[PDB]
Amino acid sequence: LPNITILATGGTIAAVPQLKDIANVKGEQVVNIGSQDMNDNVWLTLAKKINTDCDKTDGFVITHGTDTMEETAYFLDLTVKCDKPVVMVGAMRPSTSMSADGPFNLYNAVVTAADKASANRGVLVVMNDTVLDGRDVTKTNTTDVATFKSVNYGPLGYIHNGKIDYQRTPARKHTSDTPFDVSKLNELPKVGIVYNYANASDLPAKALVDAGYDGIVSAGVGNGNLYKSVFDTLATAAKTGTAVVRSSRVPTGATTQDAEVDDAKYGFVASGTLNPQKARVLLQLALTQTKDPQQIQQIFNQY
Amino acid sequence: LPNITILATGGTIAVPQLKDIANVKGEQVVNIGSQDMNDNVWLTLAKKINTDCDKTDGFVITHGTDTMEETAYFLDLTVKCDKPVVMVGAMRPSTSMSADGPFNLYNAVVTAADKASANRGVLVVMNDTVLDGRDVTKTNTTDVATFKSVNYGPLGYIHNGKIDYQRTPARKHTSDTPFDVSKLNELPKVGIVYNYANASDLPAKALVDAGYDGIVSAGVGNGNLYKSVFDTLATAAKTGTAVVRSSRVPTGATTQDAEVDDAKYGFVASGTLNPQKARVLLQLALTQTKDPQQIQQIFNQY
Amino acid sequence: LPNITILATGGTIAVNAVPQLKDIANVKGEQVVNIGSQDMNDNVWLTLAKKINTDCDKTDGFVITHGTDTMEETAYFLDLTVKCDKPVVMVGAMRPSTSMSADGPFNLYNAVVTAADKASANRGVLVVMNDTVLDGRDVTKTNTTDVATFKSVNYGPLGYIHNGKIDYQRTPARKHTSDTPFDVSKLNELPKVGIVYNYANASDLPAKALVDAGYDGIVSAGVGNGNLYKSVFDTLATAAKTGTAVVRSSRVPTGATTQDAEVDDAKYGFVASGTLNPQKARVLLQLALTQTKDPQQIQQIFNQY
Amino acid sequence: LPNITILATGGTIAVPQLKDIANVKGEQVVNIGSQDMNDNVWLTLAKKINTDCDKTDGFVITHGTDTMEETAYFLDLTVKCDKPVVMVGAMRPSTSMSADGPFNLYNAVVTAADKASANRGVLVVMNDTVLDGRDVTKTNTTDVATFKSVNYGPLGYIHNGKIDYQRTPARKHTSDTPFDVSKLNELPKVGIVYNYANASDLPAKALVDAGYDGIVSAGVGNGNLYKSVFDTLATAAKTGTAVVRSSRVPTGATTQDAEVDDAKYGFVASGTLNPQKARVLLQLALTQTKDPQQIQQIFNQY
Ligand SMILES: [Zn+2]
Ligand SMILES: [Zn+2]
Ligand SMILES: [Zn+2]
Ligand SMILES: [Zn+2]
Repeated sequence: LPNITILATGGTIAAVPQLKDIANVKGEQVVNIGSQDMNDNVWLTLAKKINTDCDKTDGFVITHGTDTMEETAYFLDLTVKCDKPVVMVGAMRPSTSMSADGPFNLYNAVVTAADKASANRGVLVVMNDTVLDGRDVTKTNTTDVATFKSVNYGPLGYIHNGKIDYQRTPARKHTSDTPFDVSKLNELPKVGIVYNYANASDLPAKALVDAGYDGIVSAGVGNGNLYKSVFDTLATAAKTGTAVVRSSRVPTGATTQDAEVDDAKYGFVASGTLNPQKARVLLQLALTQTKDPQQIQQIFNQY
Repeated sequence: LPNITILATGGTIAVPQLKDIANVKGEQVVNIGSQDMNDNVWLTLAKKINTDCDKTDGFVITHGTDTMEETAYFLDLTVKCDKPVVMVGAMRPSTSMSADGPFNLYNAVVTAADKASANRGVLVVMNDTVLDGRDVTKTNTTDVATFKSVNYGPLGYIHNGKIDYQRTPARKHTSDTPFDVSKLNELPKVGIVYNYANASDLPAKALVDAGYDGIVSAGVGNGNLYKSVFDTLATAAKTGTAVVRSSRVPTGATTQDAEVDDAKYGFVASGTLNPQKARVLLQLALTQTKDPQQIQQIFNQY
Repeated sequence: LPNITILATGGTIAVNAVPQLKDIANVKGEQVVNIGSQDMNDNVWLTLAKKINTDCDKTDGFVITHGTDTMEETAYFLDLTVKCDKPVVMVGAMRPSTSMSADGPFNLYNAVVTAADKASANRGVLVVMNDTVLDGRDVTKTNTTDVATFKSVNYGPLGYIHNGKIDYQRTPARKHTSDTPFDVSKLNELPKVGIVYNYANASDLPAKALVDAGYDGIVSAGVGNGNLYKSVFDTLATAAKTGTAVVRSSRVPTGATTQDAEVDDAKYGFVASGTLNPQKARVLLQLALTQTKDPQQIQQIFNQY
Repeated sequence: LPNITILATGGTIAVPQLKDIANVKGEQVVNIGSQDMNDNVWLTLAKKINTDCDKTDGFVITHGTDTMEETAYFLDLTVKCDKPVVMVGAMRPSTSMSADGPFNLYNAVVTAADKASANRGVLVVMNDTVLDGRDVTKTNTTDVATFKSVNYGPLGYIHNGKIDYQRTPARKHTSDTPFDVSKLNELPKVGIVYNYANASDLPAKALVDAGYDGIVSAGVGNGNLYKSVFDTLATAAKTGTAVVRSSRVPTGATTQDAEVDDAKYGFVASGTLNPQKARVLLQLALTQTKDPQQIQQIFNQY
């Protein structure tokens, strides 16, 4: 039986006797916070730990709060260099609740980490009998146990009675096939998100600029459009070094280049299918290699 | 045939079959892209509709898709006209191949002309579907089918100029609301902050220092808040700023008694209202009251 | 606390099993029949509607535990035939009760929460699954294994349930329960209505087999907008002119089969099913056939219920 | 510019901008509405494409939407041309307002003319989306957005004439299948039966008595069968009829080790293939073997 390390970032999500049949599980408490307080330090802590301990286990499961699991999933998808499977898992209902989803979520997550088929597929989020790539996976509902989906290109496979049927694999480069390497970073570049809406104030953007933020993600309207005020600030900020990425508050679909913004004229980067919090993850990492907008755009076209 | 007024806010989205279903008169109220939509367009639109209500049998409003869902909820809360008021746009240029503009406008005029459309609140008509202004949101960046009522579904479908209504909104709207923008020249200042991992409290701090009357939080999950943002909004609520917890999550309610103690902090949960929607209601509420319980009552009724 | 009856048609998706039940209602369980919902049939339907209608004044609301496979069929039948305006709520489990993270227990709690809520009255028969309150007419099973499978795929849910409280925001427009003229109280049998599938090169033999057996009605799971393959059309067009009511529905999972489509329904006396999928079309067709054989009346019924 | 051949199987769905992306030659193979699609059109199409393969750089097949998902998967299993072959249709009449056909065709020609589109099997391009011929199904009755890959999602999206491909299907297709129809005049006879409450066994018994080679069951839930239909189909299996359990449920798989002991009765489970798609593979499998276990392996692979 394979040896699987369980990395915990909060409390239990489940106690699950059926684990014995699949793997020799070992547990470690890495940090203990709710996922709404996730932060850079924990991301570095996690990636370094998976990367260093990679030869010591047959694979990792990370228990994590569902609220920002999509962010941590994508961060590890760009920075883990361990070829073995790294699977993330949460629960939408308390462990003590009726019909708690945790126990079977943790079981199915271990099934995935123990399956040789899951290697070289990137960081995975396993939820509601579904194997999801860390890039496209997002939380779509505030309460539904089925909440995690890949709303653009879909899941990688499904789990029925302990066996995964794999039928898709993502084209974007992940994990050991990416240039990012955080093993020697104690700090990620400062990147913030600003929302767009009718009559949107430019003060949130002006504040991140006056703080010297390395980059700013715009949660645009429609295909990455910006409210006039916010537009002007970010355009000024771009001309003085600040990287700005046009994402969208719209939950599915890409923010494309050659849309309604002349990104070349202003030095802006389009985020494609990466939603704002995910666009932030790539921009942070991108800023560890380059400040140049055309090169940041190439990166957003590749990862 | 019914008389329908079209009020254009753009932006052209040429359709001769209109004259088969209605007598059409057009007016240009303003001329902007909807990404620059703002409080004054909203006030002009509401007052134009209310003032001209009895001069016509229904309204169609052509409008950029980007903020259509915002304008629709506002009109739905402030229009005092019990004739149909139907919003419509296009996802493709009118000059584009297979432009949705023509048929979208045709179906919009059908809906405004259907007497079964009255008393349904302000409507959005896109991709052969009638959608209530409260739940309707733009779910995709480029798809013609982008507009969906992602929590409670559409009100009706249009086929060959016929609407089969099978649903009606339970929330009170239009003339059943206490908001009367008739004598207003500006709306309470309300901004939106995003939550995410490591989120800076600077964007919230800036709105506070500017004396904003309300802040809506695009929270994570069931309206949860990153620590920095939580600390600043909690202070803001104690020194008079109204704060509403919504969620960046595209579907589902931010519920009271969730993971946050709204009574303790003086917060209001938005329910199924997404952040830009919850901003609309919070503005109009801040014209009636500043007390968190009354605003919450409002967010429970409209 | 409200008195709520649980009527079982199969048995245990999870009262000692779910103790929290005690906090919301006074529950009592009756075992009406014991079959798997894939073998559901007319006799069970007649028994349930008769049972619920007779016992209506002896309780404050019914919950029916049911197999998921045909939950959506029984719900619409009860929706058309129950005259008890008290909450009638169906519930199932996509996961075995002995299984890890079984959905049964919380499904049953939420179903009782719905049956006990005074606001659930006058909504017709409900299906309560995955924290969602769905009307018996539009609800359908969308996925073969997901605990989230039950969705109202055309007009959406009626309300959602969070921490034992329901937020209703919608109510179905089609007449149901006591607003219908269907009365099964004295019926021992239902008109014979079968379903045939359309697909490329489809054989007309299934259709001919129902016609040769004197079937009262045939529902076609057509392609696209209730369209019919050549042979099936030829057969069902003649079936109609002979007195066989035929309803054009569609295999397509969402959307209406519309009148005034590619099919001249008036010419052949076809009826368009609207948003009713084939198995739901059959329900209404059967009931329609207890009142009329006339196509124009049947089309009206399909436009009203 | 690439040479692209458009093969028509029915009327027109509409385009001068084609000239800017490809050299377009058109052939009219048949002319039927796709609801009358049949084994013959399918054989004509496969042979057409396998024979003209070196005569062009890509194929576009204009086709009615009704049975588009069936022809798509048949060609996906039988075409040996590894050049792109893209199928396209329209949900709106070419003469109608906002007809989707023109742009549909434009994007189908873009997809075929893209070198990235090669070696992906047969593709269906509708509503700016590139879908694989196995998983694409028609999900709505009238919506232009109707075609979706309901189990695994699309392969790419089309924006301003460029495809962002981000997925490719696992199952072997085209030249990687053992199916060969170059010399076949007819295909094995497979019917489809529906499951529902109180379901009559008469449809299944008609197919048996005609000595059908195969029967696909549109089952309930996880491929389950009504008592009557079970009995008949268990009987037909023993006497040599290949039966496949599919499901009327529009999403998810019919799995082995479900509520049916498939080995005991000689039944085949169809996985994520819906009934009409199960028929495609069951027919083709029947050109290679009649044995229940061998037919199951084929359903696990293609
Ligand atoms: Zn990935
Ligand atoms: Zn409203
Ligand atoms: Zn009903
Ligand atoms: Zn394929």
